[PDB]
Amino acid sequence: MNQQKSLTLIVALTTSYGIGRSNSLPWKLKKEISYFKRVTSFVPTFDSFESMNVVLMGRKTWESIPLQFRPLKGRINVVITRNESLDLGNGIHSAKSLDHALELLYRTYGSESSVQINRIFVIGGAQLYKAAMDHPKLDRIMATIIYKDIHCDVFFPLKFRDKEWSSVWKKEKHSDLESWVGTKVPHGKINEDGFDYEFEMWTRDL
Ligand SMILES: NC(=O)C1=CN([C@@H]2O[C@H](COP(=O)(O)OP(=O)(O)OC[C@H]3O[C@@H](n4cnc5c(N)ncnc54)[C@H](OP(=O)(O)O)[C@@H]3O)[C@@H](O)[C@H]2O)C=CC1
Ligand SMILES: CN(Cc1coc2nc(N)nc(N)c12)c1ccc(C(=O)N[C@@H](CCC(=O)O)C(=O)O)cc1
Repeated sequence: MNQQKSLTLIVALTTSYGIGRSNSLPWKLKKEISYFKRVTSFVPTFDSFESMNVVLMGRKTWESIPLQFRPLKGRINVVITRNESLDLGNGIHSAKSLDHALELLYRTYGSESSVQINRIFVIGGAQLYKAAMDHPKLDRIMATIIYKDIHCDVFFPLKFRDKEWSSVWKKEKHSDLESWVGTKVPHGKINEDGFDYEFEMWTRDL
């Protein structure tokens, strides 16, 4: 009872691995955020009945979610926090680490629940990305790449797209991405108020 399913990571990072700035998102990518929403909510219709996805985030990302958009709707949220004094949420779990999170869900959401889980996502930030990257169940990176050098204070832990990791991490066909995400997605670059971006799916053999 601990690790059964895979772990998917999802990020928006610039060519230089910058993922944030001043504990915040230094860019307004409203359709980028719809991809996000889209991706993280998607459950196959036949399963659309009992099944839900799980979004894992570090304490800081949680604070970065507008009160308006918290918890993420249609998804099980789990905030990773050691410094859990008292989390504040009506069915918004608090795990002390990534594997603890994973046995809480497995514990709290099994056969005896009218609520199941399909997919689990690590939706950030930096430190949580780090531990996701070392976890033996992480095999897929749903990354959005912005072709703009935006000054970021926090960087993505592993340079997964670079040549040094090019024997592990492979970028899948646009086809594979869409199928996985179940719905069609923009191919090529998407310009949205200044930044040039694009969607990619990286996969690794566990
Ligand atoms: N591009 C993107 O998709 C995203 C970018 N970001 C950016 O990342 C930055 C925040 O990064 P980061 O500072 O790392 O924040 P995180 O959101 O990862 O918060 C880290 C905090 O969360 C808890 N935590 C995280 N990992 C662990 C672990 N392995 N064990 C225990 N507790 C853990 C701890 O909380 P405690 O203090 O309780 O120990 C730790 O201080 C901001 O710039 C944010 O905007 C964030 C999300 C998505
Ligand atoms: C800081 N993070 C991470 C984040 C933003 O964009 C990303 N894009 C990717 N690819 N991965 C990520 N992890 C993120 C987030 C911040 C806010 C929301 C958020 O509010 N989404 C709400 C808001 C709804 C809306 O704005 O439309 C939702 O319901 O999905 C999500 C993530």
